[PDB]
This record gives sequence, C-alpha cells and structure tokens, in this order.
Amino acid sequence: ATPALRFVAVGDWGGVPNAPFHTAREMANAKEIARTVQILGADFILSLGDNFYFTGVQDINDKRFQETFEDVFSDRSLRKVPWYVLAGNHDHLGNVSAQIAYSKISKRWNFPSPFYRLHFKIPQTNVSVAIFMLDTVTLCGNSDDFLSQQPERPRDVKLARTQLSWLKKQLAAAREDYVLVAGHYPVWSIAEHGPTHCLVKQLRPLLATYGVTAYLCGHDHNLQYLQDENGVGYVLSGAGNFMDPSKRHQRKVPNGYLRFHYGTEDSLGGFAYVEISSKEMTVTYIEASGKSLFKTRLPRRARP
Ligand SMILES: [Fe+2]
Ligand SMILES: [Fe+2]
Ligand SMILES: [Zn+2]
Repeated sequence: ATPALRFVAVGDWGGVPNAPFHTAREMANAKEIARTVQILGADFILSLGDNFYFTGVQDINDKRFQETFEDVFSDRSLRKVPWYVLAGNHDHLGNVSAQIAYSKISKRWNFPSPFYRLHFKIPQTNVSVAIFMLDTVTLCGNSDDFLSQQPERPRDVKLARTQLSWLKKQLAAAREDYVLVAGHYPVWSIAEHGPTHCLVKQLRPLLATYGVTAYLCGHDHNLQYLQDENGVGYVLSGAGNFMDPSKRHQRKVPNGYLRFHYGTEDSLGGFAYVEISSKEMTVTYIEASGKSLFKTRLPRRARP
C-alpha cells in the first residue's frame, strides 16, 4: 500500500451535561471512527476542541471523562491509537488544567499544554509532518457556541502575544515536509459563527507565507472544506456531537473559497479522515452513517 500518515480529525464531540452524557450523534461518530480505524487504519486522532459540553470538566475526578469520553470511544481500536487534544471555549468555561492533567491518567489522551508542537514521520519514508495545536480561546478570547460572538480580545493579552509569537517562530523554523495548524475557532467558515476576525488578521497571513498545507478547526457545528488563492486548505470538522445547518456567514467568506459544506439537520454528523503521503494530503469527509461525503487532494508543496 501507499506509505502514509493517517488520522481522524473530529471536533465538538463533547456530549451533553444531561445523563447519559452523550448524544446519539456522538455514539454514531465513535462507532464510525472505530470502523474507519479498523478498516482504513489510523496513526492518531485529533480532537479539534469542545471536548465536554457545556462547561468542560471541573477536575480529574470529573465523571464526564468516563461518561462522555471513555464510555463512548471504548472500542479497543480507538484505545490503541493516541489522541492529541486541544481546547475550545466550552473547555475554557471549566478547568483546562484538568484536561491537561488527564494526560497523566489515560495512556491515549495527550494534552500536554494548551498549545504545542507535534512531529511525525511517515513510516518507511523520510517525509515528516508537523502539526501545531493552538489554543484559540487564549489567543482570541471567549466565544460561546450558542451566542453569535466574535471572540473580542483575550483575557490575558500577554499570554495571547506569547502564543502568537511562539507560533510565528515555530512556523518560520519548521523544516517538516508538510505543516498543519489546528485550533478550535475557524479562520474561514460560512456557518453560524463564521470567520474569526482575530484569526483572519493574526493567523491567516502566517499560513501561506510559511507553506502551511491546511488549518484544521471546528466550532461551527458542521463539515466544510475551503481553499484560498494560495492553495491553503481549511478543514472544518465540528460535527462530532451537534449539527447546525446555518449558512449565516456565507457572504463573509471570499468568493471561490468554499468547496464543500454539509450541515443537514437530519444527519448524525461526521468527521474528517486525513491521509498524507509523499505525493499529497487527501481529506475525506465521512458522515456518521458511514457515507463518504467529499474527498479533496492537496499536493505536496516545496515549503520555504
Ligand atoms: Fe462546539
Ligand atoms: Fe466552540
Ligand atoms: Zn459509564
């Protein structure tokens, strides 16, 4: 077979605060992600934030770890694959420290700090992949899923500047063959929250300049693929648990960017399956019912 790095990217999967603490959408996604890993393979899973709804977790004794995470993603195959996690606004309404500390309890759960670098090598090749995991809440401010806010400006401006500066240096320095950036809030989205102004100003210009293949996010509760004039991909995967059919911000996204949107009210939701070979990164969007919805290809570039 083609030597490839394979991963699932799933966003906004954090169940509900009413027992049984999961939705049939979350369960369907867990079941389909398990089928995907088992038959197509995966090296890891990325969570794109909003891991526990509506106010994250309190501490490492929080039952939501068991009920919303362990009980749902319980297939032996999702347990043998590492998860790399970042936070959304609803995580920040609780204790993000607790989710970080959970890394010391669960072998598969990796959340070493709010933002961090990941480095992978495609097996049997020299082809490497960096993924920079961001905390867009501390970068941009709070943005409640169920209001139409722009994250105005961060609680701690110094921490926002530190993260942005760390990211600029990481991207400038990165020697990997593919570089991906991941965070909760969208740069571009046609949906309920739409483009995050903070990220359009602060993050977007880094992406093309440093040869970033794609930015991955969730926050808008749907599946989207967008691509800009520099060929940068926007993988939006926020349909692990809820669905939102809004196209409210369709006009706030530059003409020609949107390639694919799925927000159907009667969908079980879905996720993205990413495969990276020496030739291209492909992104396959998979509905929780098991249907392939969209596939797109991003050719390998000569990076700076
Ligand atoms: Fe969300
Ligand atoms: Fe969110
Ligand atoms: Zn249980």
